[PDB]
Formats: sequence, C-alpha cells, structure tokens
Amino acid sequence: RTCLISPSSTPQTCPNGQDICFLKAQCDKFCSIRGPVIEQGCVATCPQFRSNYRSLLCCTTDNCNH
Amino acid sequence: RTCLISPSSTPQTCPNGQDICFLKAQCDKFCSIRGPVIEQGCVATCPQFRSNYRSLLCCTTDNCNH
Repeated sequence: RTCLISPSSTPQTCPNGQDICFLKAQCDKFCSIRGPVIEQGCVATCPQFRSNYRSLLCCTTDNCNH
Repeated sequence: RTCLISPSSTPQTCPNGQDICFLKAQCDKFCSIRGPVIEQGCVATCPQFRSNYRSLLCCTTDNCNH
C-alpha cells in the first residue's frame, strides 16, 4: 500500500509484504527532555511492543499511520 | 493509568498494574452501516497485531487511546 515516512511524513509506496503502516514513538535515555523518537513507514508485520515506547500504531489503510 | 474506555470513552484508572491503554478497531459486516467496532481500554501487554484489524494503537500516557 502507501504509508507515511518519518522525518517528513510524506507518502511512499510499500513493496510486496509491507501490507501494514506504522507510527512508532520510542524513548532514549533522554525521552523526558528531547521527546520520543518517531519512526513511520512500511512494515510487513507490526513490531512487538518494546517497553521503551510511548506508543505503537499499526494500521492497514493507506497513509493511515498519522 | 487512566485510560479511555470503549462504549463511552470516559477515562477509568487501570486496575493497579495495567499501564498501557489501547484502541482497537476491526470491521464486521455492518462495517458500512456503522464503521468498525471500536474497543478501547487498559491492558498489561500491548495486544498482538491481528491481520483482520483496521488499526491498533498502544500508548502509555493518560487517556491516550483515542
């Protein structure tokens, strides 16, 4: 499908297998002052939820990861 | 924490030990007369991604499940 991409959050077209879009907010040792580290794009699966995240969003819809 | 709750989406403090809130949405047959079934609450572990799901948001912050 198509999903949004990180930095700029624009559209990009997945390859076969990347049927799912995601938005992932994760925390470094400096989550509290910097903020979480965001990363969106095309995944093939929904990444299992690491304790360090402020949140995961996994959606099958184009550009749904926003 | 206090997470948003399904039928009505009023905040409710997770039973001590449940810190992550989630928002789920899948379609059923009336997925065109109403839209997807939306279920939101408190959990222990973020739910397993499930193919037949329109979306699944797992966040750890108050009433974020929205």
